[PDB]
Amino acid sequence: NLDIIGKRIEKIKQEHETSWHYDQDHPYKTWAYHGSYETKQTASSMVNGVVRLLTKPWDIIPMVTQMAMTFKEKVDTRTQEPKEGTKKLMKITAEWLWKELGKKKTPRMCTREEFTRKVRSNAALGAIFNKWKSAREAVEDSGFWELVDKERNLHLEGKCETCVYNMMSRAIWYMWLGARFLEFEALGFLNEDHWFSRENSLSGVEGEGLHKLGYILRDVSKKEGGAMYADDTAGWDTRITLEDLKNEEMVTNHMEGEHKKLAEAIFKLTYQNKVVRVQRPTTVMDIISRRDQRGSGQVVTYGLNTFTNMEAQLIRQMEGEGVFKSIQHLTVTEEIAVKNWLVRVGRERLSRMAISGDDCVVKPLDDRFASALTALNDMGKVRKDIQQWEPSRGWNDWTQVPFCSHHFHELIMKDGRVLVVPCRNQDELIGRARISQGAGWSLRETACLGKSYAQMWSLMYFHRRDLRLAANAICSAVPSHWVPTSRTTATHEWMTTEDMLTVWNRVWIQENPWMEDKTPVESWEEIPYLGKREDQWCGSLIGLTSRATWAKNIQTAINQVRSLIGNEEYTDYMPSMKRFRR
Ligand SMILES: CC(C)N1CCN(C(=O)c2cccs2)CC1
Ligand SMILES: [Zn+2]
Ligand SMILES: [Zn+2]
Repeated sequence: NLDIIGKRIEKIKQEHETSWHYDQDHPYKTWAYHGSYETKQTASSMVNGVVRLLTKPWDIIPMVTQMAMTFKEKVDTRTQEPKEGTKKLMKITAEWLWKELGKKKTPRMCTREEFTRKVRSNAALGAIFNKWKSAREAVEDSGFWELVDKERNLHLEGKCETCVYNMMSRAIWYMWLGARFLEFEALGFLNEDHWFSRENSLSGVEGEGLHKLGYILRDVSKKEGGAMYADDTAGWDTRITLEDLKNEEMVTNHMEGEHKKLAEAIFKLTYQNKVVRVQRPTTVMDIISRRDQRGSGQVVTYGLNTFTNMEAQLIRQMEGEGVFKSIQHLTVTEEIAVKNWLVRVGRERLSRMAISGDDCVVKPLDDRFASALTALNDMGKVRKDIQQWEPSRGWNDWTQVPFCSHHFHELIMKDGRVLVVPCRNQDELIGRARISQGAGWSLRETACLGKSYAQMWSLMYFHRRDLRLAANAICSAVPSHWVPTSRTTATHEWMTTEDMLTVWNRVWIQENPWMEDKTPVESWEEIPYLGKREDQWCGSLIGLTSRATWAKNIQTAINQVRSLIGNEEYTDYMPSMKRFRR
């Protein structure tokens, strides 16, 4: 408690000495409350006019139009201390998992230089506005780095002054850039050096890409075993226990010198003790604390989520195989059994899973996994939308399994080669492309974001008739040489001015380890679609009058957008499709 957070608390109290008040009508039960002070402020979602003008039939589909309009009772919940047997299973598994992840990797500090280049090419390192305008500016001013230095020497003493969270099934905890640097310095290696790559972690998919995920699920399906299980957790970040945060901190056991102490301080002072400021309309800024739950940068959150999910799913697999009998208490011979299971089959059991942060697919040895619920419930990883003790409903066909908001189709090319393609409800794809984030967008920037969506569709969703047509229309309506843009940056091969057929060939043929025959595709007409009925099942408008008029008259929509943008160099991409090729 207050010895570790007090300094952070004391500092904030004094910047607002003409405001501090210990409110007695504060809503917090599970968060420790400290005080309040005076503020007054709030960013909603704008429509992309380039995409909307070129998707007119969807103007009357509520699933699309409703996406552009507009539970904090979950962050104010408490997770119970796991039983002693559960805690022993987690500590043993965590120790073993960090060793396996560390066998072919070296922990190392990330640098000012690496951090500087990141901010100058835009990731989403959730920072704040205020002393400097953007992150871009703060990074060149050596004053900033003196601020960073002061804090860094404080962390080496085992104390913290400025590492405070700012709140805003989505609650996002922004920190000041300096605190984000110190997090990146100590823990950025997990992401930067690909600790959760499939090659290194066996369960992970970090850096894999939406064109690989389907092939990976199909490889899991080839394993002997039962159904494929894909149970979502109800609010994963809110169910991270102090026991989880301590098993995550054991990565420091693999570190040395300065790095080890710097990483130790992030875990001790910012993760296992937290200070947060929250808006409240009744507008006072509330200063609250708690030890548990997930609040890190979104990128470190991804890696530690993947780690703890890998651990939880190996333990659920142990329970199904009867490796331990009760969570209440692990016997001595049960520890040697768990240890020997990990040594003997640990890597094989990791290869049975695909895990992306809080999202998982598991193909266990058999269906006893379905009713192996005691450790999973006791770790606080309670399944979403099923009763606590009801057995999991698994999937018999890898093509129906949900993963990373997608399902995957097996699609045979006219030449016999096999594509495993990503897919989701087409209303969701069109509805997202029609939305832009933030304000001050020029017409050119709006057009370049439309082009980014269009190129993603050509590359990932070419097999959907409506998206290949709309992608070609958007790429025809935006000047040929204008560069696709985005304000936050799965591998993004569509972010390029290269010809999309050349990128398709590189991604689906040349670089595709599941494709033996490397014969390049010479035209878009070689590249197949889903069956017509499968396309409709996944949300296609083919066979509607609205869609037929849209397709037939597409050049008129293209010309509307070209007239708005003005006299620029445009390419006609519609003759890449059979029906427009005269
Ligand atoms: C059974 C149902 C899915 N329909 C089959 C016939 N049909 C077409 O042939 C096409 C029209 C426009 C492009 S393809 C529309 C869809
Ligand atoms: Zn700090
Ligand atoms: Zn589909």
